[PDB]
Amino acid sequence: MSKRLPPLNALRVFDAAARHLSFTRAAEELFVTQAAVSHQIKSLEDFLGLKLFRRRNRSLLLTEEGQSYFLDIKEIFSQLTEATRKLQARSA
DNA sequence: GAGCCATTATAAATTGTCCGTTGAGCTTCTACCAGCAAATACCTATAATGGGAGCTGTCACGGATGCA
Repeated sequence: MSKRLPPLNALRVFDAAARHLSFTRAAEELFVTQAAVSHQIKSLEDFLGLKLFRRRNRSLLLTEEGQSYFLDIKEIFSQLTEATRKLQARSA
């Protein structure tokens, strides 16, 4: 069974969506456009089947459907960036 | 009312493709001395001096053939 992992892009914008509280401001930190955020939520939804946020006026709140899947994203990028540091540091 | 999340299109990116090289290691093909097996030559000095070798066991016409 081929292990269909989540896309390499939807995960990082998902962490900055909660911190920045705004989707437009979530794109300036990742030097991308705001339209790229909505492109990747659907592809990752194929595995989840749960909606990631609940709409609020001029605000972004947390829903339990996507909340379970927040807790298994923020540690992936932490260690891989650490991983980049280790080879780079030992190379020097 | 204006900000911000679903839609639509495209090409830049992006990752898995067709083509080649190569040191090395494994599987053939060849040959050639060793060496033993095999093959081939040569010599033997008491004396020895003419077989048939089993016939063939018989039909029996014709047409020549060669003599006398």
